[PDB]
Amino acid sequence: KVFGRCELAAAMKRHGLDNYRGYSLGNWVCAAKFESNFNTQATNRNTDGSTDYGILQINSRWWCNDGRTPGSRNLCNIPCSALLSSDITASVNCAKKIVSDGNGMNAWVAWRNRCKGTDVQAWIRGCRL
Ligand SMILES: [Cl-]
Ligand SMILES: [Cl-]
Ligand SMILES: [Cl-]
Ligand SMILES: [Cl-]
Ligand SMILES: [Cl-]
Ligand SMILES: [Cl-]
Ligand SMILES: [Cl-]
Ligand SMILES: [Cl-]
Ligand SMILES: [Cl-]
Ligand SMILES: [Cl-]
Ligand SMILES: [Cl-]
Ligand SMILES: [Cl-]
Ligand SMILES: [Cl-]
Ligand SMILES: [Cl-]
Ligand SMILES: [Cl-]
Ligand SMILES: [Cl-]
Ligand SMILES: [Cl-]
Ligand SMILES: [Cl-]
Ligand SMILES: [Cl-]
Ligand SMILES: [Cl-]
Ligand SMILES: [Cl-]
Ligand code: NA
Ligand code: NA
Ligand code: NA
Ligand code: NA
Ligand code: NA
Ligand SMILES: [Ru+3]
Ligand SMILES: [Ru+3]
Ligand SMILES: [Ru+3]
Repeated sequence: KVFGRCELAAAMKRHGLDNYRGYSLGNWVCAAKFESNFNTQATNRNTDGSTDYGILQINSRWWCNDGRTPGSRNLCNIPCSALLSSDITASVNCAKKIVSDGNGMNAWVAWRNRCKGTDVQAWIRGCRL
């Protein structure tokens, strides 16, 4: 599923991401925009052999099991394919663990390079939240 911008904002808010670990909703929408273009099915291989999965591009190196990332962790205790669902629940719950690990949203490279320090509220413009 490719979410709309306000559609994704509403789902992220329902799941408690607005201000989670101090990150306003626009930060999360911006991260999803540049990580996956809001496409729940997005997958991208990393040079180390891990893969990033779903709307928030969660990395099998640490967070989910894909069976093909030797030596990796599965700290969200989930198959990576569950992060590709049209239901964002699993991705949000895992993202909450990631953002709580000490480095905040810097875990998301596209957030650091394209969202951090910008007018992220623009990503929720017009949305009835
Ligand atoms: Cl579409
Ligand atoms: Cl659409
Ligand atoms: Cl479309
Ligand atoms: Cl959109
Ligand atoms: Cl719409
Ligand atoms: Cl629209
Ligand atoms: Cl659009
Ligand atoms: Cl459309
Ligand atoms: Cl939209
Ligand atoms: Cl958009
Ligand atoms: Cl757009
Ligand atoms: Cl929308
Ligand atoms: Cl929802
Ligand atoms: Cl909640
Ligand atoms: Cl909340
Ligand atoms: Cl915001
Ligand atoms: Cl892409
Ligand atoms: Cl990740
Ligand atoms: Cl497996
Ligand atoms: Cl593995
Ligand atoms: Cl932080
Ligand atoms: Na919220
Ligand atoms: Na906040
Ligand atoms: Na990522
Ligand atoms: Na893994
Ligand atoms: Na619009
Ligand atoms: Ru469409
Ligand atoms: Ru829309
Ligand atoms: Ru759009």
